[PDB]
Amino acid sequence: SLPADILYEDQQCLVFRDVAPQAPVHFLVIPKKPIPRISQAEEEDQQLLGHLLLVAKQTAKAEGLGDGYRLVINDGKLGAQSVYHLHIHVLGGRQLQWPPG
Amino acid sequence: APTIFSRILDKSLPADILYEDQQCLVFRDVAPQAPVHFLVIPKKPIPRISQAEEEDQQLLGHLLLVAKQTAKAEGLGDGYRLVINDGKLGAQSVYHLHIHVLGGRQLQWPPG
Ligand SMILES: Nc1ncnc2c1ncn2[C@@H]1O[C@H](CO)[C@@H](O)[C@H]1O
Ligand SMILES: [Cl-]
Repeated sequence: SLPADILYEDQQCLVFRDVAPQAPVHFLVIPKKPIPRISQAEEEDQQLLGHLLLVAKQTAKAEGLGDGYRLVINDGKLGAQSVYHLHIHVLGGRQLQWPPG
Repeated sequence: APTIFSRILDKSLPADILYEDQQCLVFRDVAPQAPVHFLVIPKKPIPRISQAEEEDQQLLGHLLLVAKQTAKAEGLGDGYRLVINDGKLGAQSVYHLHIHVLGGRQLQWPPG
């Protein structure tokens, strides 16, 4: 993993490639505020959460995902959350299946 | 009207509604992929997340907070998954923005 694997950074968030990718494009959007899980976000996080989704879709465009993609947020053990910090997964570059896990 | 979600919003198609306010509507998915499977949609007919814009920032955050609030109400304390599909490769199918909330079983990886 190299510095260029950070695709985007601002005062609110970091975007970086997943080193265990599940699709030809697979990156991760995280807040800099250490919200551990989406179930523990609060009303004060409204604007931040909206920003994370906008950054996810902006980065998807930058990564050439013009034919579609999937955003995923995992909560807790049943969601298969792998790190207790909020992550938005963005997957693209192949046909995504249904159900989504 | 662009999609069947327009009928859910105007109540001409009866749906199992879990939450409603002036910005969004939450209802059960009629082809559920998990023991709990519901959709959070804006009343503003944004067709796809790739077509959301900066003016939608507040709305988008609100949709996520409503998703997690409703997940709690539905008893998803041991975990759940939120999914937003964009376009054909995302398997979106209905072109009105919606967040899937799935819980009540172990979710697998990869997520499709
Ligand atoms: N009339 C409906 N009521 C609730 N969910 C629906 C309806 N039509 C489609 N969906 C769901 O919306 C998603 C996009 O097609 C799928 O999960 C699908 O089952
Ligand atoms: Cl995760």
